[PDB]
Order: sequence, then C-alpha cells, then structure tokens
Amino acid sequence: KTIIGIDPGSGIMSLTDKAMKDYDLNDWTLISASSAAMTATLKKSYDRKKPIIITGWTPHWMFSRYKLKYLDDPKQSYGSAEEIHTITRKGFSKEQPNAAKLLSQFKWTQDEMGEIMIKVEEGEKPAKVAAEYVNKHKDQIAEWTKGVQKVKGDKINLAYVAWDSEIASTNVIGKVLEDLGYEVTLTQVEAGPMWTAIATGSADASLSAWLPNTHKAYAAKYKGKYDDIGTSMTGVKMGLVVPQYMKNVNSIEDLKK
Repeated sequence: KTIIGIDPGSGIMSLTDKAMKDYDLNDWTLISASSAAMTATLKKSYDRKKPIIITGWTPHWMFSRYKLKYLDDPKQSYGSAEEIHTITRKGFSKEQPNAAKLLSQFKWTQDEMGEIMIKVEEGEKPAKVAAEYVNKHKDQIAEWTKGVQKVKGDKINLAYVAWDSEIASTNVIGKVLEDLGYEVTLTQVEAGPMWTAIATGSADASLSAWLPNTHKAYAAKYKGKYDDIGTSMTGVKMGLVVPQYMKNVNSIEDLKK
C-alpha cells in the first residue's frame, strides 16, 4: 500500500502530497526516490505483473516499454492545462540576442522527444543520440534556427533537472547550439536550485519548466526576476500511474477501496 515517486523537491512531488489529501488517501505513503530507481522498480513489477502506483507524466519512455494508464481526476489535484517551457535569466535576450532567438523558436512534440528518450534508455549517450536527431529531422532544426548566425564560441549555460524528458531536450539544444560555435556546459541541479540559478544568474537559460501549475511555487517565488520566452510543448499530462492490467482500479478514489 504505497506509491513510488521521483525527486523530493520536484514539482509533481508537491502535487502528490495535496492529491493524497484531496482524495483522502492516508493509510498511503509517497516514496521519495530518483528517476533512476522509479522505472527500475517499475520493470521489477510490470514484468512480474505486480500492482504498482507511480508518479507518472507524459512525455515519458515508459509509456512505450509497457502498456500504462492514468487514473482519472475529478478533483483535479494535479491540474490539467500543463506545458513545458523555456526560461532564461533577466537581461539575456539582449546580451546574446542570437541565442535567445534560437531558444525562442524551439517547439517540438511528445513523440519526437520520446524518440531520443527511448534510445537514451536503450543505454546510448545523450550527445551521440542528439547528433543523430539533428540529421534526421533536419528541417525542424533549420526553423529552430531561422535567422541564427553561427557564433564564435560565446559560452552558454544550460542548467537542467535530470528528468528523462529533460535529458532529451537540454542536449538537443545542447547540440543545435553547439552546432553553431557556442561552447556548452550543462549544469545538473535539483528542481529548486534550478530556478534559483536562473533568477540569480548563475545560469543563462533553462529548458526545464513545467507550468503554470507543476512548477507554480517557484514561479511566484521568483516573479519579475526571470524571462519566459518560449513554449516547448503544449498539452502535457501527469499524475498517479498504474500498469494496464489493474483493470479493477481506474481512478484515484478507487485506489483505496
């Protein structure tokens, strides 16, 4: 009688706590873990056809190794109008008007990322796989960078949080940036310190926002002290996730009878 979650100070983790309250869920416990073990434990269960509840989110590669389902949400505790976003520190757009114009035209979809995630979960390395995707889809890139002139190794900081999804986007722009002379270092932090780094300026840009709810708390915590320039994805879902052979359990409120 437990749930399996991801990082302690993560956006979705602070929305499972209120969902456990909203739905009344209290002989239950949320296991604060890491992405690495979350899906490790999911393989342990799914392949042994065991009951399991995970803090799931879309886009993710797990919805492709296994058949999985979200639990309906009447008391929308997680929220449902979600989008991933590109945010930079204050005064960025004008220091380097070139890069902030690359960032700002970055749009892409849920399966087009997953392409890179599934390979990264194959056990490939994030740059090599990115270098392949820049060659395949090669007229999305040309738009990602319409009017972006190759630079002479000005440096750009890409602080991210290492959720699967954000090792497929941070590195693909990552590379698309690199591809143009920019020097890249690529700073792995917790959600929390991530926002801080941006708002105080220890990083330049941050392709790692789930808003205007998941990461809500920090957004208000640091108001007029950052730049929201772009909308990477629209229509992203998240919540409690069980594997598809628990047909007797189709909602949060049933999770409990």
